[PDB]
Amino acid sequence: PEEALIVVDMQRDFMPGGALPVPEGDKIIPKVNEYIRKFKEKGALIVATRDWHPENHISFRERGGPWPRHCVQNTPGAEFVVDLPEDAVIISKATEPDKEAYSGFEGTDLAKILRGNGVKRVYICGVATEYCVRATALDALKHGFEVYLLRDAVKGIKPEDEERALEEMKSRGIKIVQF
Repeated sequence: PEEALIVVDMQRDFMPGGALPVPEGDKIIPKVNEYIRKFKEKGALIVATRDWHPENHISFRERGGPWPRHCVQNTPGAEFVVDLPEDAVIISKATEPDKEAYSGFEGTDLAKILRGNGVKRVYICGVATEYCVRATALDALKHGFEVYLLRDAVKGIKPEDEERALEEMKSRGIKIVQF
């Protein structure tokens, strides 16, 4: 199809009550699900990215990284918290012990899959705005996709960082919309 929805890291550990929670991250889940449903009705490709970490990943504290253990392979924390269609494409990133990857494009087949399905425009939602959502949106832009940001279906960790990221994304070519 011509458009794709990309749902960034809507996982248990990034929601309130998780190991690396996004403040009020759960409040965007209804709208995120609503966009999925909407895009799914329009026959659009649905993509869901997930951190899929091995134990002792380089980003973890135990190897001196900034984050506590989170979103480990085959654990409750890595579970999706959104309702995805059967035909959703799942993208797992940062699966190797030393492979770092904020963007859903980093070390994945995301670009080739997108072009192989004839996608021309991508819509980004998810968490966190100033981290993986921005990185993924910026990488989508790199690869020549028309990129949109779903304003009411993204959430970040600190407002000022959030605002910063949204501004930066807009100045670079990323369209911010809602519907």
